[PDB]
Amino acid sequence: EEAELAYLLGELAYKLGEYRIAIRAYRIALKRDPNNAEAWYNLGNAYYKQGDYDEAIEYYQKALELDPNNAEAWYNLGNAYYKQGDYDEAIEYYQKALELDPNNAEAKQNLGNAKQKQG
Amino acid sequence: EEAELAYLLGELAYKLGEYRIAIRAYRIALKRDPNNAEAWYNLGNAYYKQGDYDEAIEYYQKALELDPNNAEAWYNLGNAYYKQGDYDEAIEYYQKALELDPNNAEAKQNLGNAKQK
Amino acid sequence: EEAELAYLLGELAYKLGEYRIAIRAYRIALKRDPNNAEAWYNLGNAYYKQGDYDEAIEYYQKALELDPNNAEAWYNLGNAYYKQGDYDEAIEYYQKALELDPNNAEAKQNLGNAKQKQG
Repeated sequence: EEAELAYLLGELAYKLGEYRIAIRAYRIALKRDPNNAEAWYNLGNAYYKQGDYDEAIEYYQKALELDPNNAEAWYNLGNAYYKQGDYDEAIEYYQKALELDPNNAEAKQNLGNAKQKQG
Repeated sequence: EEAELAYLLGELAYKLGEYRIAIRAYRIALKRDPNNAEAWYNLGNAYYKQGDYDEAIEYYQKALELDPNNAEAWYNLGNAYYKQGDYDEAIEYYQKALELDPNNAEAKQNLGNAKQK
Repeated sequence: EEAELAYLLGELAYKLGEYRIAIRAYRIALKRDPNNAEAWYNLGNAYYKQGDYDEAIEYYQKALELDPNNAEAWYNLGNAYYKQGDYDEAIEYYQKALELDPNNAEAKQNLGNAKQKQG
């Protein structure tokens, strides 16, 4: 229904790089369905893509409280910490991402980058 | 009104090559308005664009039950059969398309291709 | 809520050059929220982009009754009259546009074009 339409609009907007429109659409989705883990996750991505890492972190966290079994969320949480030079936290979350999804090449590369920093 | 929004979102998604999103949106439109022939037709196109010809066929057929006088639907039904090498069926539907719309070149070209196979 | 969704869809469609979809979406938005000046304005732009200048004019006019302090709207109203050869009206609205936004060099150029077309 309308929340699903809002969600689809946000995804479409996101995929086309219209992050402000994605955010406004995901907000409508979340107003209607506040416990939608995937909407929080995607709102997080939209903020991430705009360089707003603190907001991304907050919404990734919210998504993971609702659904901790989202490997990609753990991974992006890692990235957002990495981009702020919080290498400890990035390492913790990349590792959690890999515990859930050992095949995430990207998380493995970034884990390695983060481990090499820190020092 | 919600059905129209769903439909517009599906068209937008389709036009931009986001077929999965188009399908999900058109399904919401059809849930609200199951007699919308153009939504069935477009759902068909979205599946066609993804290479899922059997599904495309099913939805083209549904669209044509609702609007049998719609030459473009007959034409796309033809194409979907053609892409699966069902040349007999493609010929029947291209011909039906042309019986309704003697112009539209494309169905005429494809009819010729199919007949040659 | 539905009005906002319709509006977001219209914006998204507009930004991507899908003007027919934008028009249909903005119509739904305005049906739900007829006092949205920015929706009237954008419906106007969508019709303008399609070459439907009489419709553009109608919706610009509506937008400006609701928000007269929108300089860019006065300017586009001017353009739409210009494209139909209503040079008097184009001149009046370009002038109004400049009274509100003296830095609109485009409106100044077009004002000059219109003044020339009419002798």
